[PDB]
Amino acid sequence: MEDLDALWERYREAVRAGNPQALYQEMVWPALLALWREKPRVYPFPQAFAVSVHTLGTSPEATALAILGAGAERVYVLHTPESARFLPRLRQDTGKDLYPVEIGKSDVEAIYREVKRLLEKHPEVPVALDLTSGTAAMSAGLAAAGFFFQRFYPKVRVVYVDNPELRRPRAGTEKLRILPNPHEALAEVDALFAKELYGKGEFGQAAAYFRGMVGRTGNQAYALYALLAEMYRAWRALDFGEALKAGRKLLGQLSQNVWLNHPLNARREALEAQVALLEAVDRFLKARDFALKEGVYGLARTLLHLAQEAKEEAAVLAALYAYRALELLLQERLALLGRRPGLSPEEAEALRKALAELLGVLPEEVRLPAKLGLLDLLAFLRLKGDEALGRLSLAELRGLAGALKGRNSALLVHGFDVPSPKAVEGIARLAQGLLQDLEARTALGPLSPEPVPLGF
Amino acid sequence: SGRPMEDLDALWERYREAVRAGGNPQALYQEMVWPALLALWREKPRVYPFPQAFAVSVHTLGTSPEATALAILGAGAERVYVLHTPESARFLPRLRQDTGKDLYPVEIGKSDVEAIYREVKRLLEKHPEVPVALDLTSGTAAMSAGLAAAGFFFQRFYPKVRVVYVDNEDYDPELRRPRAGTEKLRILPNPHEALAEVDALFAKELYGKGEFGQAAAYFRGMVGRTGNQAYALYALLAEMYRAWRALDFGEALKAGRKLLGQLSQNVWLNHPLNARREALEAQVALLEAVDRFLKARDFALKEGVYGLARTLLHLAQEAKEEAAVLAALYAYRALELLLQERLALLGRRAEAPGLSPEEAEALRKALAELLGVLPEEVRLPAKLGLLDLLAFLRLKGDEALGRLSLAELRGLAGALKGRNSALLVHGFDVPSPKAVEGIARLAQGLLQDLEARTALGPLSPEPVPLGF
Ligand code: NI
Ligand code: NI
Repeated sequence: MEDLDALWERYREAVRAGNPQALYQEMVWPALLALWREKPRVYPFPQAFAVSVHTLGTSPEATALAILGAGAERVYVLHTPESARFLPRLRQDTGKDLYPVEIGKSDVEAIYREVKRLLEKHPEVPVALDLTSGTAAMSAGLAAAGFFFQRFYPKVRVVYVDNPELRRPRAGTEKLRILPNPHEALAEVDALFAKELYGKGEFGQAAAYFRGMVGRTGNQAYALYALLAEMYRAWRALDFGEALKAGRKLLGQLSQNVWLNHPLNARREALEAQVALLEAVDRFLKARDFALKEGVYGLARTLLHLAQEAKEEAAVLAALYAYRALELLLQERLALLGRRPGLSPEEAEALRKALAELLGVLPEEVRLPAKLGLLDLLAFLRLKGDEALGRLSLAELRGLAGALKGRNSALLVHGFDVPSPKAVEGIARLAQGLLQDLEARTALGPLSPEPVPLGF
Repeated sequence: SGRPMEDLDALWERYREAVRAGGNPQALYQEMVWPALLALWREKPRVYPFPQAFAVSVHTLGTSPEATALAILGAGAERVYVLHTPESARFLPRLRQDTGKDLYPVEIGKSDVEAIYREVKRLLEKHPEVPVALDLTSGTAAMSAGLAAAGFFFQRFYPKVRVVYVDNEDYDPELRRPRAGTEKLRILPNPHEALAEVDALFAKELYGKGEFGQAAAYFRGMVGRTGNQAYALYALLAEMYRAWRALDFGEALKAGRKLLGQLSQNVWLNHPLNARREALEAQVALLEAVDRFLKARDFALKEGVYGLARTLLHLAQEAKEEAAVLAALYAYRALELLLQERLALLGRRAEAPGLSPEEAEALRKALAELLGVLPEEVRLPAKLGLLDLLAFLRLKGDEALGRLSLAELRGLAGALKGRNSALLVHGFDVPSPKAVEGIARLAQGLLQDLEARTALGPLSPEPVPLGF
C-alpha cells in the first residue's frame, strides 16, 4: 500500500509538466486494482458475501473495485444497454465470470423484479447490493429494493464504493461501505414505531419500544410514555392493580417540575379522570360492595369496551364479556333496592307469573332457581318497578329472552353455545343503556373513552 | 411561441447544427437551449405518471443545478428545501433565480447518509399531513439512494410522501446530451407497491406469528391484484386457523373442508399445501369432532372433548403472561371439561350425579378429610364443583387422579374452587398466574391421558407450514 502514496506523488509530478487521465490508467489503475485484488476491506464492519449484485451505468472502474471488495463467487451485473461495452474490461479487471442482466436506464421496476428473483434463489446467504455506478434512478432503486427486502432476507446488505490539485481523490482512500438502512441509523425512530403501535392498541409492544427509547437516548421523557402504555395494557387485560400502580407513578412524574412541559401534561384532565376510574374499580374489586357506583361503572364500561372489540373476530369471547357487564349492571340495579337474594313467596309466585306471560308458558314448569338468572333478575326488577328496565317493550324483551337465558350455557362458562353475534349485540345494547343511567349516578371527570393522544 | 415545445424544438435543431460547426456544447447549451427549456417548465411543468399537488418538496443537490431546477418547477411546491453538499452551496442563488422560489438550504456532507435520514425526519415532523416530494435527481449515488431509502421508510408513517426524479432519455449518439424537451419528472414507486406478489411474504410472516386474520387479508388481497387463485387456497387455510383460535369451530370446519375440496382437484395437485395434506386432514377431522360434540354434548365422543380442551389449553398458554384473567377462564373451562369426561367413564353426569345416600355420605367424608376441618359440615351442591368432581372421582379410584400428590393438591385447592369466583365468570378474583399454571398443569396431565384413549391423527400441535 505504501507503493501507492509514493506512486500518487509521482502521478502528481507527471500531471504537472503535462493527459491527466491516461497517466492514472497507466501508472495508478492496476496499482489500485492490485491492492483490492488481495486485501479488500468492507466498512464499517467487514464480512464476506456469497452473492453480489451490481448496477452498471457509468464506467467499470468503481464497480470493479466493489466486485473485488465484496468477494462473492456469484456476481450479477445489472447494466444499461449503453454500458454493455464495459463488461469485457470489468471481467478482465476483476477476473470473475459475470451473469449480465440488461435493464433500461430507468426501468426501476426491472431492478425490483430482479432482486426479488435473486433473493428467492439465494434466500439464506449474505447478498451484497452495490449501487455505485448507474443513474440516480438505478442506484436509488437497488437501495430501495434491498432495504425493503431486508425485512424478509436479513442477510441482504446495501453497499457502495466511497471516494484538490488533481481533479480526483487520493488513490488509497477508497473504501467499500455498507449503506445503513434508516432503522439502524436513526436513534429516535423507535419513537415512531411505538406511537404507531400505541395507536393500534398494541400497548404491550408500545411500552417495550418506549422503554428501549430510554436506553438509546437517555431521555427520560420516554419513561413516562412507557408507564402510559403499561397502564393501558394492564387495564385492557383487566389487571386493575397494575394499571393503577403505573397510572399513579405516571401522575407522580407529571406533577414534578422537570416534566411541566411533557406533552402528556397537555391532557392531564383526561388522565386524572382515568386513574381515578382505575382507583374506584380496584377498590370495588377488594370490597365487592355494589355501593361503589364508580367502581361498578368503570368495571362494566371496561368489559363493554372489550366486548365491542371482540365482537367481529372473537364472538365467543365477546359474548362472555357482555354477559359479565350486563350481569354487574343488573346487580347494581338490585342494590338500588337494597337487595343484593331473599324472595317472599309473594314475589316468587308473582315473578313466576310475569316470566310465564313473557315466555307464553304456564306458571308451573317455570323453574325459579335459588340464584336468579339474567332473565329472572331482569323481570324481578320490572316487577319491583325499575324505571329504566320497565321502559323496555314486551316485543324487544321477548326478542332478548333466548340470549338472556344463555348466560351460563355460553361456551366459556359452563356450556357449549356458539353465540349469534346478533344475540351478542342484543345483550351489549341492553347493557349499554343501563350503563348510561349508571353514568348519570356517578362523577367521573372529563374521561375520554379511548386512550389519550400522545401529543407528538 | 413563448415557452412552447415548438420554440424549444427549433432551438435544439439550431444547437444541433452549431456543434457540427465546432461550437462548444457547454456554453452553447447554456445560451441556446437552456433558457427555453426552463421557460417550458415555468409554463407547463412536465410531470408523470399522474399529475399531483405537493405542498413541500425536498431536493438533494450535488452537481448540476439545472435538473434540480426542473424538478423544483415540476413538483410545484410552495415550500422548497435543498439538501446540498458544501461544494454546491454556490449554485443556490442561480437555483433561486432559475426557479423563482425562495429555497431553504440545508448543508449535508456528500456521503453523510445519516444526515439525509435525520433531515427528512425533521422535515416530515414539521410537515406531517401534506403531500411531500423527495427529489433524488442530483447528488452522489449515496445521496440519491439515501433520500429514496428515507422516503420509502418514512411512508409507513407519512403516507403522503412521494419519491421523484427527473427522467431524461437520450436520443443522440452525436450530441451526448439528452434531447432538450424529453425530460420528465417521474414518481419512483415503492417496491411494495410495484411488486404484485410480495404480499405473499407479508402473509407468510404474519402467518408464522399467529396473525391468521391479517395473513388471510393479504392472501385474499393478492388474488384480486394478480388473479392467481393459488393464494385463495392459502387464505382459506389462514381463515381456518383464525376461526379455530376464536373457537368458531363450525366456521373453522367450513373453511377446512373447502380447502380439502380444492386440494383434491387436479388443478391443485402440486399446490405446496398438498405436501402436508395428511396433517391438514387430521386437523379438519379434529374440527369435525369438536363440532359434533358441541351439538351432541355427549362425552363419549372423546375426539371432540380432546379437541375442544386442547384448543382451550392452547389459548390459556398464550394468554398466560399478558392476559392472566383470560388465561384463567380458558384453563378452568378446559379442566372442567376433562374432569367431566372422566365421570362419563363411570357413568354419571356432573349436573345430575344421581348420588346414593352412601355415596353422598362417603363423598362428604371424602371431601371432609381433604379440607381437614369441620368434617361433615360443608355441604355438597346440586351440581358438583371442581373439587367435588375431583373427590367423587378420586373416591371411586381414578387412575389419573389417584396418581396425584396430595401436597401438590394441597396447594391447588384454593385455585380449584375459584372456578366461579373468576372475574370473568361470576366473581371478582384477580388471578395469580401461579394458580393458572397449577390448573393448566393439572389439565395438561388429564388431556394427555385422554389423548391416549383417542385415535389421534398426525395433528402437529402447531399450524401447517406454508411450503413456500
Ligand atoms: Ni377501542
Ligand atoms: Ni401457538
